[PDB]
Amino acid sequence: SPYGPEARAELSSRLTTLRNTLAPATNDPRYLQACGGEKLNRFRDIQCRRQTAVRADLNANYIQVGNTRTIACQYPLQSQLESHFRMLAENRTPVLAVLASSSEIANQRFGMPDYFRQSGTYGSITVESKMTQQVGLGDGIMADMYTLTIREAGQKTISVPVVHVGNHPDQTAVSSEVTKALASLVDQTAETKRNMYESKGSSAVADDSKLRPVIHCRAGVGRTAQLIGAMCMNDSRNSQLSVEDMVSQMRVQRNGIMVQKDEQLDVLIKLAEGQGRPLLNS
Ligand code: VO4
Repeated sequence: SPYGPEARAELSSRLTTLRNTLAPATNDPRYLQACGGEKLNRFRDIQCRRQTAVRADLNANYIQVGNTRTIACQYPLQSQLESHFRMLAENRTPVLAVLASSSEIANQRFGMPDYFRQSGTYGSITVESKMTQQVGLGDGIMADMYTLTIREAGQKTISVPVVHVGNHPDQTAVSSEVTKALASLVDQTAETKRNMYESKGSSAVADDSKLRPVIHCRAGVGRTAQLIGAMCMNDSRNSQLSVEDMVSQMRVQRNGIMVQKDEQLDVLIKLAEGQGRPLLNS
């Protein structure tokens, strides 16, 4: 019963209502608006909740799902790279997980700069990329890892671990098993880096807005939300958090498209069922 078609239909019904309620109006006070004529939103109808926005010129949100704290964002536009790097550095980012594939990044029509696999200078910020490990996730899917060193006069230099799912499929979802492996890798990578900051006495450890994993695909609502949901199920502090709760939390804190596709919700439901976690709130 709890994972049957009726329960699943009720879950989808609740979530569809929420998506509709959260749809952005023109100049919606709930959503971040572009300053002037520079593009803010990569996709016109995928907007950034104002109250949880990380920076005034990025489409990026703080999200807390149960006890699990992250940042979800869109793939930065070329014009946003300096601001995006400053976000990454100021956050003392313990892991950046990029779920857009190499093939997507190479597709010039998508306007996704290869900002983490190449070195470059963006305004005042210079960035160096180095390749590190490669970790298989299952089904031939590979996580390629990097360290991104971000340098800027007047700022402390920050190095950010990157997990890039370079061969993420482009028109289907990855399985629950691959998602679980990816969530574990991302969480573990973050824990190692967070620990380094704690050992050094960084003030960021005490700041709820910092030390957050940063996750994006192209829009930051599909693959990204599937991963964030899996991460929250990987956190033993989140007992009794339902699938309804987690998807509602993501939507209210970013936008109504979080968990964009039914295929992605299917994975979250399967992960929840494996844990005996509820789908719905009573
Ligand atoms: O500027 V710190 O995040 O090393 O206290």
